[PDB]
Amino acid sequence: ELAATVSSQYVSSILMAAPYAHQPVTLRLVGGKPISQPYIDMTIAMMASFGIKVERSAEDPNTYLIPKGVYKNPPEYVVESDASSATYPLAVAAITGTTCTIPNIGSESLQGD
Repeated sequence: ELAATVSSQYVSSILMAAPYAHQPVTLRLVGGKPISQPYIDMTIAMMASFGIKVERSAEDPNTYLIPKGVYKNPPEYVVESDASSATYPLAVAAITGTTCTIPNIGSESLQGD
């Protein structure tokens, strides 16, 4: 268990190394909607891309049910461009009435920005 008001770096580092624990991990977050929720979602979806599906509990959304295994490495993994930095060239296209494409940020993007 952890505090809901935990730093995003701590909770996500545990998540990455949870599958390599001696037995299945159950990560609980005490409190409300945690401050690190977008980074939790990011880490889980990435873990999913590496062949390990973390599941939300029925009881509450702030307990995550983590498996025990080894990451299935994909042949190719594309890292998204910084979504904040991405706003500037998109804004240029918006303000000038021209077009601009960002070929790695899509609708399934992990970033809030």
